[PDB]
Amino acid sequence: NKRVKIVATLGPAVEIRGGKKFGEDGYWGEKLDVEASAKNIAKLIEAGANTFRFNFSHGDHQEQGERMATVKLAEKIAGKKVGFLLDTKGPEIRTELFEGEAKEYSYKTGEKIRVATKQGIKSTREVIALNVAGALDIYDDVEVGRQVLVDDGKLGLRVVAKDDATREFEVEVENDGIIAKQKGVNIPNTKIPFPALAERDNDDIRFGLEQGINFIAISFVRTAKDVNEVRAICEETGNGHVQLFAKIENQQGIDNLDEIIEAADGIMIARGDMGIEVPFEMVPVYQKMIIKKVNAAGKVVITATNMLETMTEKPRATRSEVSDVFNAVIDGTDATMLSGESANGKYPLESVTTMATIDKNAQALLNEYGRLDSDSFERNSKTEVMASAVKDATSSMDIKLVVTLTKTGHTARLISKYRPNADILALTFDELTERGLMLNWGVIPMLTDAPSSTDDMFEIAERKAVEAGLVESGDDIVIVAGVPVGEAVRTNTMRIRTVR
Amino acid sequence: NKRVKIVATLGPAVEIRGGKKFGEDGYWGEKLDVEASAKNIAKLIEAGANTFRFNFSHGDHQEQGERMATVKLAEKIAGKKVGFLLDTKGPEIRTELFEGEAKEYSYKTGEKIRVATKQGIKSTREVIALNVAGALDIYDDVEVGRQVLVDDGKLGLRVVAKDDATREFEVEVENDGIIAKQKGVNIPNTKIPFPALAERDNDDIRFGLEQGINFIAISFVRTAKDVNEVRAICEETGNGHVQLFAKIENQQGIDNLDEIIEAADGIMIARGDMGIEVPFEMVPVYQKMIIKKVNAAGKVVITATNMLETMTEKPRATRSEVSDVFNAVIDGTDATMLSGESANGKYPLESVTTMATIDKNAQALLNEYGRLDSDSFERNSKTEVMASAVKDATSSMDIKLVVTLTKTGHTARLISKYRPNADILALTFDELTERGLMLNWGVIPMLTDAPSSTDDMFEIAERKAVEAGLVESGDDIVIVAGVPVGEAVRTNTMRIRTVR
Amino acid sequence: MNKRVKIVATLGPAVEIRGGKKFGEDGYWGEKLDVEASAKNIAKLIEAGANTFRFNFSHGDHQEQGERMATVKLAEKIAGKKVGFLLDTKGPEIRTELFEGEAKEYSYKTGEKIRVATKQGIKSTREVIALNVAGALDIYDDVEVGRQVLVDDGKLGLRVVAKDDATREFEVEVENDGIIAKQKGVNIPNTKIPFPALAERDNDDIRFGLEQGINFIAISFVRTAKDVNEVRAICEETGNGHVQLFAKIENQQGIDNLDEIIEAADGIMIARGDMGIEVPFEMVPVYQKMIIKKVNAAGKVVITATNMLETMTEKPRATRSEVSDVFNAVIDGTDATMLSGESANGKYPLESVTTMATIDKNAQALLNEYGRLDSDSFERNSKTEVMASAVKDATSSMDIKLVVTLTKTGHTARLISKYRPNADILALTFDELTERGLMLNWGVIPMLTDAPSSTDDMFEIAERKAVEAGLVESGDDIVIVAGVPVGEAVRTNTMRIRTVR
Amino acid sequence: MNKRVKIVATLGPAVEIRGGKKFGEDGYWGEKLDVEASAKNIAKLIEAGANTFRFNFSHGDHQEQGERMATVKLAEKIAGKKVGFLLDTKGPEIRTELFEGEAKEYSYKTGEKIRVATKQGIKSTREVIALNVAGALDIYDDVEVGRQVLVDDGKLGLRVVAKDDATREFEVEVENDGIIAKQKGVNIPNTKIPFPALAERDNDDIRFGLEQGINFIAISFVRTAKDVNEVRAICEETGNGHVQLFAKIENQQGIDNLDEIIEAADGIMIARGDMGIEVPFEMVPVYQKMIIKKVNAAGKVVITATNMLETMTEKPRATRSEVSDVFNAVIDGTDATMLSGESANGKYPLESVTTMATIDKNAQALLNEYGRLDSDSFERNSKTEVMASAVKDATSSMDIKLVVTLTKTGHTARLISKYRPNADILALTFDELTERGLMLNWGVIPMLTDAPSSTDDMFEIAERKAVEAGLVESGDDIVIVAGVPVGEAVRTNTMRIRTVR
Ligand SMILES: O=P(O)(O)OC[C@H]1O[C@](O)(COP(=O)(O)O)[C@@H](O)[C@@H]1O
Ligand SMILES: O=C([O-])C(=O)[O-]
Ligand SMILES: O=C([O-])C(=O)[O-]
Ligand SMILES: O=C([O-])C(=O)[O-]
Ligand SMILES: O=C([O-])C(=O)[O-]
Ligand SMILES: [Mg+2]
Ligand SMILES: [Mg+2]
Repeated sequence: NKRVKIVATLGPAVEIRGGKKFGEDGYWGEKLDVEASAKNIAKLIEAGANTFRFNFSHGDHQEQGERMATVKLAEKIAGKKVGFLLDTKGPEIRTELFEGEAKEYSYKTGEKIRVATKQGIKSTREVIALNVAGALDIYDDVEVGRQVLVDDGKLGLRVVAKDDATREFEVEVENDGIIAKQKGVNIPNTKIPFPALAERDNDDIRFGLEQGINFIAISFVRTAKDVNEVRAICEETGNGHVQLFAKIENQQGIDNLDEIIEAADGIMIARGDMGIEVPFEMVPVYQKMIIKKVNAAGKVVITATNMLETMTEKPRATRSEVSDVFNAVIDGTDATMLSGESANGKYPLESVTTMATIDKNAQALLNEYGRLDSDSFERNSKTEVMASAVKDATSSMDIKLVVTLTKTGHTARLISKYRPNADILALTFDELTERGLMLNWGVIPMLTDAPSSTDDMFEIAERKAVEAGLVESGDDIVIVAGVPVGEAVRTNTMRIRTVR
Repeated sequence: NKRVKIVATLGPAVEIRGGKKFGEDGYWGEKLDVEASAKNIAKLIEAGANTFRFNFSHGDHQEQGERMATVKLAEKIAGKKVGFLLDTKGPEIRTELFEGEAKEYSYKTGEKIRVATKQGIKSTREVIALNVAGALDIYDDVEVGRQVLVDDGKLGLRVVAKDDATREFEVEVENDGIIAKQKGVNIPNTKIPFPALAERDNDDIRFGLEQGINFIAISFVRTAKDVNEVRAICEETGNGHVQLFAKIENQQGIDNLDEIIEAADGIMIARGDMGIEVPFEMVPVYQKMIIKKVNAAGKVVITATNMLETMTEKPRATRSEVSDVFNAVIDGTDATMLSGESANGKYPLESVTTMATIDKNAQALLNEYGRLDSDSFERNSKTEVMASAVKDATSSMDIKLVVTLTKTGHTARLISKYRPNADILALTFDELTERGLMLNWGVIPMLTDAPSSTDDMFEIAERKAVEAGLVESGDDIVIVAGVPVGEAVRTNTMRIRTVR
Repeated sequence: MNKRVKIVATLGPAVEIRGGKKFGEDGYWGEKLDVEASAKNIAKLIEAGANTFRFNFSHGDHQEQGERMATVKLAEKIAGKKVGFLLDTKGPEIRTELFEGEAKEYSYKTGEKIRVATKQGIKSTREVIALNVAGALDIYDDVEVGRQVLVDDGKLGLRVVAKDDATREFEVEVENDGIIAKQKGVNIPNTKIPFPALAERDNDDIRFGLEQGINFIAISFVRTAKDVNEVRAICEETGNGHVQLFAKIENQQGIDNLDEIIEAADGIMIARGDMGIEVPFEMVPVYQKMIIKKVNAAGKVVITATNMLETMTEKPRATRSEVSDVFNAVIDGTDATMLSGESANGKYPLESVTTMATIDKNAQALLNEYGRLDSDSFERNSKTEVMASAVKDATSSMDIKLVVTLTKTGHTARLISKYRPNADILALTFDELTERGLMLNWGVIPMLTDAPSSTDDMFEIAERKAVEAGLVESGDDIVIVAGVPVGEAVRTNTMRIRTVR
Repeated sequence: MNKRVKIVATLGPAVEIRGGKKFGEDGYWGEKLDVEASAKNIAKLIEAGANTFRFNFSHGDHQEQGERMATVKLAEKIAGKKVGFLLDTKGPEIRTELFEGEAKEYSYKTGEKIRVATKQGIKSTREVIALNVAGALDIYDDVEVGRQVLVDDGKLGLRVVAKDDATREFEVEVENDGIIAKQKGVNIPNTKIPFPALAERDNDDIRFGLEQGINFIAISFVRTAKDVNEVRAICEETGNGHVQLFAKIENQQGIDNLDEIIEAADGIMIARGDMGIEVPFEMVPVYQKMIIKKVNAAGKVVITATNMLETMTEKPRATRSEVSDVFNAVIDGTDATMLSGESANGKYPLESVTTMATIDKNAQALLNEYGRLDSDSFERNSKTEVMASAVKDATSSMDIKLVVTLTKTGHTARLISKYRPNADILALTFDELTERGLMLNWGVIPMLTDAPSSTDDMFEIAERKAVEAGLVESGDDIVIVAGVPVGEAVRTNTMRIRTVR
């Protein structure tokens, strides 16, 4: 069973529209064929995607809502639930549209063209327009000799001058390639004072909150305030169950990492922007340190971006991509992510299968090479003392499965944190807790009836483990619970049981 | 609470006879005053003696039986039970009696006198007679240039010749001192073929077995056969509950240590004879190795002899004696022993108090200096997996007490083996199991009613812990049990509970 | 900060100026090689931290290889820095043939139906791809219907759907969009092609490279120790016993025989391209970490190769997965990282070396916190190795700027580099072959000096050479090792802790 | 097998022949000292492995101490082996006075009622025990009814049951059977007697010992660093700056001030006799293990003292608890073990040294499995210490028979001994004071050689001296350290691994 969780970004790549697969003739012209689209998504779920990411940097509310509805059907086709993660636009910058029939342009090194700060206009081959977050004027934030990078740094522009008359940057193209709509723009070493939380994000979140989501990934978290602002909307709408993963993708994020970890439910290591906003060679340092610190706090860490990039276009990943996924698992990540690979490319299913195969192989080598060390943790509560004793039992003998009966998931989270040498079946009593545990390392969430004071929870643990196919006659399992139901304050009991 | 157990050898020193304390006028003339004697022994028990040793090398069956009866009353005065250990005479050699009014003689270096092998005779100042085990003739086992040592090596005799006409050794006294009745005699490097089990021992054991004992310490164990021979008598008389501690006190013992450990319930490190029979400087090597190997086998190790020797005559031990007791605890001994100190000297109570004080102080330093390492053990059974998880819980947080509900003591023994940072209250259901656990490190045995299938054993654990004074409101305890009673095959459950 | 992790850069047309024309400008191939301008490009890769150039004999002919090696010799004079020369053999491999009309390549679409010829000694057309099989073997009876023929490190899959006995051709379906170029690696998993012990082509390539002057041979598709021994025999026979053999592990037989291969070789190149097609792709990170640990424990060189900065063939910045792979290869314990297409065939060869150098330099500073190699586990099996252990201890006890070894053959420098001290290793040696021969050992800065006389102060020399190299300044503490005295010492026998004046 | 753990033996009458009479034969005291025959006895204790003799100034007068030191100087010439000379001061202590009629002692029974005088300058009778109080202090107002007066390391307890203001005498009850002898330690726990900073008696004893020629002073009852500094000032003032100070820790103030005492001293003597009465007896093993670890971490000497083989005062074999205590002191990390009554006052002084030597030699072979000291934890705070660490590493990497240090002051030998290498340390030094001054450092075999000239081969000398000492034979590997070259080197800067010819 795959212990490392997969976040798969959804998009047009899986969506059959009017009988036409993605990238064909008048595709964006046809309307979405829900049942067929849903069968594709079901196939991602069966292949090991544990959560779908809906990126609010691409698509009106209508595209998102319909995609979100397609997954709901997909869960019913697959007969398996997934988490629903919403990724915010956040304080970012993109490339608007081009005048005439143009979608892009060919540029050459030493070529001198223009970038506009004038918000809400159009792009010309000699005048690229910047769509900024909340239409801010960045003209007085950017100095000559700064770099404007387009399509995740795929194309660089050197600010060689500034025209006060038009509020335009004069830029010399540094290398050859593509300029595109809603295509990221980084201007590193730039103190643009974006809001603690833009309105468009406020709006996107409430929309997502009303559709039903489990997780919010908050782009460009700079300070705890950015997390707390989103917490506020979550508690206010009565969605206090929603978990916030701070996306660390700049120096301010890294500088305030400790305070961001405390306010958040987890960290998405957003290496795309991080490797432009900070020295690319420091990203692997920050990755390892962030995984260690988030695991130490009992929270969720997702490693993101370029993990199987090549499988956008090809059926097999490069040796560096297989290495990167493998090493994320060894570093101790709870989850690995696909973006364009699953959302936008020709092999989304294959991307998920491939990531699953790598993650499953790497998990077999965590004993030998794993970087996380649970022996170093302070056990700060009686539930955590029990998670430690569970890890000990799984080290002392061959344990097929750990079962926790968990009201809110707290026990499953502390067991996960300790990385036992076993899968963790988390028996919970509502769908929100079940979906909320789907990014925790090793945790297999399962809905069951809330136990009565006359029920045998150890018999329920065994029978639900047998039903789910996770154990058979003669297997040894560790079950934890709060006994007796409705007298116990917390998980207080551990039972070693041989399956009948 | 004292975790290191004390074996106190009983003898005349505590026994008021006819109103006369030990060593006074016509003392051995008066007859034993049981109730007063029993009040003295009760005082040893309250001071921390956990088991009384009855040494069958001194005293007819009548002396032993009456002493054993005095302890039974002592337990009732003290309101605390102790174990009853019988120490066999074994394949040894002693010094008979002297012709005329003599009890001893003064000798000088270079002096040439005689030793007799002729069994069952009398001693003269020029002719010391050897009382041998089962009256064997050792004349053809001992070569010229061998050493005959008397009173635990306190006095040495060099065999300078052999007189065939009388079967006597001609010996030159090596140093000045005491020759005495039933006073040990070692002849190291001597292959005397004593029986696998002498008749006198066979008889002593059956006598002890009929009085009611928990433990047999078998002097001069050479091979597993010596243990198995005693096992046979124990099973045959329906006393299969009795535990056998092999006394390792010669090279053959050390050579077959692994096979002796397997057949035995434990090892008494009998340093008195061991330090004459093997190089004295090797005894501390063998002590540490034997403690490690016996702990690894889940069995009991007692360290014996000269531990507080000086307190035979003085109210305060030497700095080397305090060091020796302290270091036995750090090495990982389950128990420390007094012989002459409690049996024969002027300060038996003070000897017990002193050993208790040292043992209690040393226990506080086992985390820092302790030699035993439970992390290195293979967990070879599900009860042992649980003993490991208990040790983990006691390492992760402050645990006042571990409670085991144990039918035969097996769970208490495996918890003890792991040396948790807590006292171990062992709730058992018969006196034989209760007394049988009294030499296991950290174990506080307590008799209670066998639980019914409708009882709450976690409530019974808490209430018996509160009754015994070991815990109060707010303390955290770890309780293990086989649940449910009469369905569980073994200890299968661990509960962390805060006392009400 | 000196870069301790070594870089192998593959050379090809990408650095080469032809008639004033840069790589992939029109008529480029029309023009003659501008040697001086090409040597000037190559000098920049030496300055950016390429320690050894790779000459892949799977591509081009003797004339192109020989001219390229001569251009590098000029580049060393322009840079004032020497580099190693590494020859990469074809091995028991399959490559695509040249095409008729010297077309370089063709694009194919999923579902396209084409043929693969088995007849040796012919050229490909777009519709009939011909194979150069090592030993000129006929593979027709070795490949069944249903086998996959993969082209260029598995970039393009071809499914065998039928066999024509008349022409001994395979009828194949293109499984994915991509390119068949000339001289591209061809894999056919789960076949047993009886390749010869040593191909005649390999015998000739190695002998031609030995003639030009090389320091290293990377032997492709090492299956057993006999593949290493066959090349060793040629190096010894031609009086090139100083040439080091790196076995390329890139199939299951190589993995199966790793122990005897490491014993017979001077090092291992982890050839991940072929390895990740010949074995399960997800096993390659397991084999990588394990090979680095075993080769370092044997006191030998390990090179991690292929796809390390792949995206930089076309773009000026690498992907996050690529920077991760380079950084993790350093943490794993690699002596060296390698560039293939990035430096041979790409738009950014200089920037590829500069980027790798930057990642390698950053990763070395985290070896204390994260490094996998554990020198405390090693048996010190000789007195030089005991001294290597003591040097490591001295660099752990205090801030040592530099270790200096006066080394005749490089043995002391290899044993110090094995222990991965927390310092640069200045290897003072007395001949250029030993000097170039150390350029892929972790942390080693090889430098030529005069063999010291029995009346020289080797400790004074060590300090002066270090100061002249700009490695140390007054107040720096250095550790120096030497066999003292010269002419009496059997080995490195002396360690001196010295403060620079 | 060389004994690495050092032995201090206290000398007294037990080795001394008087008019052909051995110790405790009649009229023994009647006769004059047979110097040659006494020196011959003492030579046997040197041969059995006593590295330093202790001269306890609490017992006897200057004349007896001076004669005894002269007898030892003769013993060294007879044995052909040098030993250290250690003076033990009285300190701020109480001792029983001499008795009238020069009776040596009296026996008392539990319940016997006697008196203790506070008036200074008088002799004891059996019924009125007089005290020699350091500083000739009047202690009458310092001791309340209910205090315990303990005699001879707590062997005999006296309960104070009343006070007679007329005579300023204590009325006391004997609590247990035993002996009050002349010049015996007296403890009175939970009193605060204002002893002087340095007693005039101590000033005179130290100055008399410095005149005879000593290497070490063990300062009794060190309370603070000022007690060490007061003695240091006298050693420096008299031109005896080479004399080493071992602070005796034997009360709670000493334990409280341990850090500043270790800083000020050259070493610690763990004086367990007084310590185990002035603090809870059951704390002494805790303080012992902790003092050994702190003194070894400071690069200094620790001596474990008192009751180590107590039973061998009267008997030829020690108890099992006594052999355990010696063995465990070695495992704890002690540089040295000590004999008091066993060697000074007993029937078996030679056998006591032989027995300790045997236990010490056996225990050193188990330091690898059980040793408490951990040199991996230490900061290497100087370049000599870095070299000491590297020597240890070399003795862990391979079988080293011997470490040889050419040491002017012994500093390199102390730093090597601190790291407890798995080898004997041959310290080649150029003066007898340095030589005797190293005789209590763990593992150090001090040996006098000629200061080497700037043209000598110090590595050839090291090997020859080692071979002449019979420590090594051809084929043995040795590690040698030196400051090279002589006259230029600021410190030990060179390590050589060398195979004996
Ligand atoms: O778990 P293990 O070591 O196999 O032991 C199982 C045995 O121990 C017992 O559980 C006894 O344990 P207790 O005496 O502590 O109750 C037996 O019933 C059982 O057969
Ligand atoms: O935002 C992201 O997902 C990134 O930059 O990786
Ligand atoms: O037999 C004993 O008890 C001994 O020798 O210690
Ligand atoms: O040959 C190579 O370098 C490979 O396959 O990676
Ligand atoms: O003074 C001493 O040596 C002691 O008290 O142990
Ligand atoms: Mg290859
Ligand atoms: Mg003292």
